[PDB]
Amino acid sequence: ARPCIPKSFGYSSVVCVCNATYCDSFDPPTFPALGTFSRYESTRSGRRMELSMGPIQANHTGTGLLLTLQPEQKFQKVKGFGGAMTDAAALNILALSPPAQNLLLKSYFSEEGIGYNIIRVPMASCDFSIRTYTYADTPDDFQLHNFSLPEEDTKLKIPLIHRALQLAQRPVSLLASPWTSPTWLKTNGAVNGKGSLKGQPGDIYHQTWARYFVKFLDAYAEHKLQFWAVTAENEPSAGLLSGYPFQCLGFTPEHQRDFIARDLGPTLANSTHHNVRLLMLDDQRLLLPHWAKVVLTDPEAAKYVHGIAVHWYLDFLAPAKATLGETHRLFPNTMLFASEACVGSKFWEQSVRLGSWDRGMQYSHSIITNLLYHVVGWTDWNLALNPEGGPNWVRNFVDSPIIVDITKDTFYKQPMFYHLGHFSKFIPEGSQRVGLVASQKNDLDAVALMHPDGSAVVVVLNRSSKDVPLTIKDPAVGFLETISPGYSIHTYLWHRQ
Ligand SMILES: *[C@@H]1O[C@H](CO)[C@@H](O[C@@H]2O[C@H](CO)[C@@H](O)[C@H](O)[C@H]2NC(C)=O)[C@H](O)[C@H]1NC(C)=O
Ligand SMILES: *[C@@H]1O[C@H](CO)[C@@H](O)[C@H](O)[C@H]1NC(C)=O
Repeated sequence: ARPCIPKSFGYSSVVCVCNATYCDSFDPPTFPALGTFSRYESTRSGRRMELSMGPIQANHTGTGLLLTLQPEQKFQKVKGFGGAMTDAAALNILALSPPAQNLLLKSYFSEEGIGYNIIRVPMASCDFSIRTYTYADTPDDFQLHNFSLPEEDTKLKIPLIHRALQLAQRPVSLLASPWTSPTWLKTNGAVNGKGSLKGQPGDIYHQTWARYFVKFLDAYAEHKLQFWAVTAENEPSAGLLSGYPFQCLGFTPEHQRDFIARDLGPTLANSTHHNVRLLMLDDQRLLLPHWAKVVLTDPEAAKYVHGIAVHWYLDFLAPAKATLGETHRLFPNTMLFASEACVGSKFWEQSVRLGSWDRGMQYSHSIITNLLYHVVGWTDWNLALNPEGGPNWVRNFVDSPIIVDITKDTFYKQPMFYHLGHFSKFIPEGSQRVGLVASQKNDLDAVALMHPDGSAVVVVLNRSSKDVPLTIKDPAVGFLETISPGYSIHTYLWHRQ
């Protein structure tokens, strides 16, 4: 419908400039006849999800890399894709004029945008907050009669989530994660640093903390929002590190195991919110498989855990086979879900790099690795930041796919936004990953999935400078002869009948 208005900030590629009256957007999707494919292309050179169509033909003219679809080789079903409604994201969005707010939310949540179907909601304050509150800061309130939602929830987050859900045709799944308990439940009496819950699982501190989850779900339910899932804690490993600067709550895998078994599992099960799923870990993938082995080999905890939430810092190395691969092999019936990703966290990398193709490539590369190792969903961090990567009460350190400039009522869509969109827009909930066999060693990243209705989607990422000639074979339809340009990402779609 409307193309990218590009702007360079001196990095490897462009952002797409949006304001109160103009944002780039797509027409309603349109699937062509058997024997025709659709292709969406983004390039470092500046193409942004540009649509073309071409033939799937009977004869194979390619002599290079062949990728063969193997629809009978079936893997995980996809839960979906989205991002986090932090205090920071909400403050940034709501500082735009209402028409620019509309266009930002449509970018993420409408069929004319990239069709997000997942929102992660912090339970009270995190580093991406302007202050350090919880829902129950009055001490010695073990029954949580003084539990309440502040302005950050009732004026910023909840109205924005309502607007996100109105724009989305797809059902949206909400995921909740806490950073800290009230400080009077904690060994260190503080929101951050090395500190766990007081006492031991089963006791009055552990039971109050479990009840705080139910209180949160009740308050959100009064505002007509229902959660798909909650995590047991955001980054439980972090609250064991002395001088950890952000809101945290420390758990050893043994303490998470017993907290779920004795307190959180039973408390949610006995509540009106018993259908809400519980994810464990919500932490870096180098804690697997050890963390899953500790929690899931205990039947009294394992019966309450629907899945494992993993984080990754895309700046760092983590071998997927030894972590995600091994966890799947040991616990093949407990879904893996990427609950948080971000980039820029290294000292020498600027927090926000407007138009960084490399950061885009890190997003798409990480989504393909995840999908190739059984992960069912991928959730970005902050939906939007300011050009300094804020607000953050501790320190700005990561990027965001949308950067808001309130002084100009403008927002910038980064390459990360398009690299995410090449998946989120074209892989609806219930899509299943299927085989895609490479005929020979190659430098592309590729993944194939089948839509619920049986149609094919293949994403091809070229992180090299060299054009790669490519053929895709669908045994049912024929040969797609294509080129993966250097520093490109392609999404291919086609009917199989
Ligand atoms: C919002 O962005 C749009 C698109 O860049 C701007 O629209 C244009 O306005 C210029 C100068 O006024 C015209 O010559 C162009 O033809 C317009 N382009 C399009 C494609 O409509 C608009 O200026 C921006 N709004 C503000 C207040 O800067
Ligand atoms: C709740 O807040 C009120 C008003 O400040 C306070 O007086 C009361 O002590 C709190 N209630 C409980 C149960 O802690």
